[PDB]
Amino acid sequence: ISPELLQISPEVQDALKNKKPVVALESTIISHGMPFPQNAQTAIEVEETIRKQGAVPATIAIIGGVMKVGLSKEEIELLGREGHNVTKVSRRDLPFVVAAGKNGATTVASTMIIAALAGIKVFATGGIGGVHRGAEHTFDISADLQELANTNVTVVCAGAASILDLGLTTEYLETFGVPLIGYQTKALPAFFCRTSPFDVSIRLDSASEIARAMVVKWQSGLNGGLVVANPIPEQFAMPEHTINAAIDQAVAEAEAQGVIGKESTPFLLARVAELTGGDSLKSNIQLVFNNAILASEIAKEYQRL
Amino acid sequence: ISPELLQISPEVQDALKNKKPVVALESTIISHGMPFPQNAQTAIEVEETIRKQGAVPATIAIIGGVMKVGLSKEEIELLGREGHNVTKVSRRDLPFVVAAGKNGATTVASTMIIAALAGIKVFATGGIGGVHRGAEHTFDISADLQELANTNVTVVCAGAASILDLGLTTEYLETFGVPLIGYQTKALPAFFCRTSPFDVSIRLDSASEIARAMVVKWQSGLNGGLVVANPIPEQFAMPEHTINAAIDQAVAEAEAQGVIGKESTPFLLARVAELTGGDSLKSNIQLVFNNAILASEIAKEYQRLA
Amino acid sequence: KISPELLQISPEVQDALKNKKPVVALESTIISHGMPFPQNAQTAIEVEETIRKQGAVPATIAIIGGVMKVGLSKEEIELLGREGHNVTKVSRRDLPFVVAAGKNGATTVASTMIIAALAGIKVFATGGIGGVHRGAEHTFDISADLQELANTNVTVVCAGAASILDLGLTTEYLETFGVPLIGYQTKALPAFFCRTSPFDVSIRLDSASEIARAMVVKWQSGLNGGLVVANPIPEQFAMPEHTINAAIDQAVAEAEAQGVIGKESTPFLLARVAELTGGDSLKSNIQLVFNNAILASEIAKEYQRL
Ligand SMILES: O=c1[nH]cc([C@@H]2O[C@H](COP(=O)(O)O)[C@@H](O)[C@H]2O)c(=O)[nH]1
Ligand SMILES: O=c1[nH]cc([C@@H]2O[C@H](COP(=O)(O)O)[C@@H](O)[C@H]2O)c(=O)[nH]1
Ligand SMILES: O=c1[nH]cc([C@@H]2O[C@H](COP(=O)(O)O)[C@@H](O)[C@H]2O)c(=O)[nH]1
Ligand SMILES: [Mn+2]
Ligand SMILES: [Mn+2]
Ligand SMILES: [Mn+2]
Repeated sequence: ISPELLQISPEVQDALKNKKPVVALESTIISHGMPFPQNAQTAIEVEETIRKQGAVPATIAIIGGVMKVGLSKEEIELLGREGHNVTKVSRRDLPFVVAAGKNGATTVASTMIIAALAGIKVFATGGIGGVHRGAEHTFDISADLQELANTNVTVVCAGAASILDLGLTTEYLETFGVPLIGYQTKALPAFFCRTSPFDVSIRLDSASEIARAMVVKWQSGLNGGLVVANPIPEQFAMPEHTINAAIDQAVAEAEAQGVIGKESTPFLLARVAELTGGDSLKSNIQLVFNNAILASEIAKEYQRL
Repeated sequence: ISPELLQISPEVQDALKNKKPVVALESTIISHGMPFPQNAQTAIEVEETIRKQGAVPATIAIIGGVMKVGLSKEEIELLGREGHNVTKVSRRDLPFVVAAGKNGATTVASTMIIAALAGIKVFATGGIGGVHRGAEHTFDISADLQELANTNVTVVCAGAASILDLGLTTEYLETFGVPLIGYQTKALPAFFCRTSPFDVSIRLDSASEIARAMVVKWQSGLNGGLVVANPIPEQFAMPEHTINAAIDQAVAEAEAQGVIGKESTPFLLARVAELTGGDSLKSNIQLVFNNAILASEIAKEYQRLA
Repeated sequence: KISPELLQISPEVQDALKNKKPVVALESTIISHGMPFPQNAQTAIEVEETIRKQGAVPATIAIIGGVMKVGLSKEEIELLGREGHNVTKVSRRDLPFVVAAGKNGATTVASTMIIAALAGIKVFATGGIGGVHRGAEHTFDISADLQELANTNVTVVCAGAASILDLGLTTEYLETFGVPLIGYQTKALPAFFCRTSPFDVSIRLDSASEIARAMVVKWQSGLNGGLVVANPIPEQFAMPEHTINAAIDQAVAEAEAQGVIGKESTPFLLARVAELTGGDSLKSNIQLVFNNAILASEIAKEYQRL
């Protein structure tokens, strides 16, 4: 509530009061999900994509201890340039970055929280956190899934990469009552891959259906979010053997180097990019754009209802 | 909630207005838990069982996109005849069946949600969903358990069959703060069987004690449901070895055949029925009636206090 | 507005809350099931006095004759101590039944957090929290304490937990559920008898003041749930690493061999470790409790200030 705690930029506030569609964006993908310059370049361009769809982007982050909804170009570039030097902020991290007046890059979890505080129901990203490979033994399970269990926001992603255990993730989502919606797909998108061995909970072929389902869900009091898994355009999909070989190697190296906890995902994405000579990153960028277009349509349709 | 979203039948409305005890019933048991004709026959008979006990049944389902509390005989017959062609609806499914104007059969989870929307505190079923065998590696855990964790409804069941991992299920219920009440039993009733190797969290010998505990729990702000595990009547209990052999075989076949997700429980129950020559189904019917009788008493004692 | 039949706050605690004086909650399972008599009672009363010396008001919580009591008389503390295992161990799933049945009960970290929250007390000192058990990846044995920390707004000051638990899995679980794990002046998670474990808290904070500010921001931002503050035992009282880990490993092996499960696990393990260390582990436990009460008092002061 307090302006000391939370600030929405004039553009976003205008859109909100005047009821234009707003699409939220996270910052961990910037600071920890991609290298500089590509991170900031992509963040700025995803905002522009949203605007060209006739919606209003709101990139969320913690700036100087303030939860910020909508960011300046300079702030986005700050997060990008600072990179790993900025705190990665999940639900358990959030109060401390705010209290200490520091900068932080918000994960899907923290971005969902802040968007919900701002009354934004639609959030685009590249991929969600989830159940990690070996989590049956390690218990390494993203707080993103608990946020999806509880917070009312639709998250548009490409599913997630096979760095995660996608099967266990689909089971987990069912247990916690979270819809996993395939956009024009029955198969659950694998991020770099358009398909995977696993299926979504329901296939929906239009943004309008998704928006209507959101309305029914929250009107009926079923709190929690919705995952929309949107397959990467075929043109930008990684070759399967290449990408799965790269992922399997990165996971092995992560194990050997003792990479654990919040350091896992940043480490893995960076290493896969390295092993594919940048191709995986270019794919990530395209899937982010695609997700922002779909998210724009969902937000439009939702505002209309 | 909009009339379009949620409709409570006049009988149930009057019952709630007039402070008469009401017992919710689910619909997944009808469409996916039992074959036709037995499915609709049982659903109608369980309603009558509740009325004979002096309570008012409310069967819950989604009909033409509307969440319905209390159903016509024709709607129940529909759910029974259509069977698997009706969508099985858990928490993650509910919004879409409603939005798309379709019919759906609600699981313990969805039925709890809807019952709670209507102010109904007592729900009779056959067996609850739970932790599946192998869940330590598959993560297959019923959304029913999360609903029990969070939604204010007492669910009367026979425990659950050993198609599930009952040990893991008892641990899960404890972690999530959910009472597992044995009605006149310390051993946890294993559906077809009156006992199992596992324990309920507390034994209570009267519906009155159960109702008192419900009132205290919710007046203390401890949100979430309660499981009442009620052993199948002695006449209908199945001999351990035959039934467990059938269950173990059905589980092994489901694993070999790659049966997963929401298809698992229906597959397992149908197969155990096939392997037992229909006996397991006859027992399932009887434990459902028994649960409706007890649930009727719990509802009566609960309404007495509230 | 909870009924006085269910919940009673002692006049001293009521006055403290009304006068904005810092209050520090204390649990009772540690008394009945966590320590032997007389040591359990003596420690409970002494820790109250510690808190008084630090300028705060202690509130020990328990269920007495069916009433959730916030603040306890010396006699009630002595009763719980003397009765020991005859007093019911009360977690979230137990709570409604001991209250409804008018019985005595000793409240775990989970129940104590619940009642503290009902009273509006934000700071709770204890010895160690429940958590993920060794083998929980197979057994699913995970303390309801962790779900209470996920959801209920109370800071719990502890020594971490002993290696009877799986501390690694516990740190993962806390992350998934959004619960801050604060090391007090330490990055490494304290292991109860041990100052340091081969694990890292989520954040190190060096002062009560920082902790209180974080509490304020967390709850004003609407992130409901608790915070764990893991405070290393003073060096003077720490147990020798090899001796204590040998004792713990033996106790765990014996518990598994004897089929000790569920709510009986932790009390059995702590008792056995105390036996195997000839009482030294208990003396350590007592000292870490006192240390935690001191830090908790400072956090309570700073919180009330803010
Ligand atoms: O392909 C990606 N997946 C996930 C992330 C980020 O990592 C977070 C998950 O991290 P963890 O589960 O450690 O909290 C996501 O919410 C998102 O911010 C990312 O940058 N790129
Ligand atoms: O003996 C039975 N157990 C469970 C069911 C149904 O199956 C649901 C659990 O399915 P799932 O875990 O797949 O959501 C229960 O809530 C109930 O509706 C049933 O029909 N028969
Ligand atoms: O060193 C200890 N750890 C934990 C306990 C008690 O055990 C409870 C956890 O037991 P369970 O997980 O079985 O609910 C804690 O909340 C606390 O009351 C204790 O006495 N001593
Ligand atoms: Mn993780
Ligand atoms: Mn399942
Ligand atoms: Mn346990």
